[PDB]
Amino acid sequence: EVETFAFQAEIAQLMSLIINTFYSNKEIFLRELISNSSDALDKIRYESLTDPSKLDSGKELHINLIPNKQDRTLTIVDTGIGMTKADLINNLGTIAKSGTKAFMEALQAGADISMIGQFGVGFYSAYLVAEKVTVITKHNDDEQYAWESSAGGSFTVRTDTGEPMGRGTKVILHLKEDQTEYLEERRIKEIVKKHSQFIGYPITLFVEKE
Ligand SMILES: Cc1ccc(S(=O)(=O)c2cc(C)nc(N)n2)cc1
Repeated sequence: EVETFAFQAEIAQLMSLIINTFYSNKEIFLRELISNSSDALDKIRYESLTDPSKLDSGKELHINLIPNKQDRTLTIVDTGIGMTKADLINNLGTIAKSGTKAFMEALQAGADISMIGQFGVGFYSAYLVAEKVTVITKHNDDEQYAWESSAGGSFTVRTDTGEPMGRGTKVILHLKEDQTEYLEERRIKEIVKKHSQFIGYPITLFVEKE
């Protein structure tokens, strides 16, 4: 039961720019995803103040970074608010439209790709290092879904029958062949310390079994 959707033309152009532009400072993708995780965790924490049952799906508010050399994936997991099917398919891409236009304008005026987060479209920076991105998400008001895209103007959404998450979002980065440094413990620690040292949630960098 896999549905295929076209990105809005502005998002497809943003993704092509990220993939095509020569830009060496790719490490910023991690700061952007951790920032998105922190925002989602802030959202559930805020909502839980007026409705404590919103934490019945899990009280722990944290971020896990999980590298896997065998699958060549780097996963960023949070126990934030999560996304409904409507968030995944339409609402978040609608918001992203204006941010995309402002960003592309800022770039033509002298800005650089690392400033993507100032335009609210930081998730797409995942395409600096990933040939494919899989997003597993679970919001309190909906079922678990798997979103996926290798760019090229489309994405898919399916209900996810994999390991249940409770609540939150898991961004799985299927890394490009030449971007395996992002699976290295020393490299991830360096990036987190440089760009994400003040995030208000524990960040656990998992290590590899082999
Ligand atoms: C496919 C997709 C849509 C939106 C996002 S996001 O950056 O807006 C976001 C939203 C939430 C609730 N959590 C996280 N981590 N990230 C990420 C990936």
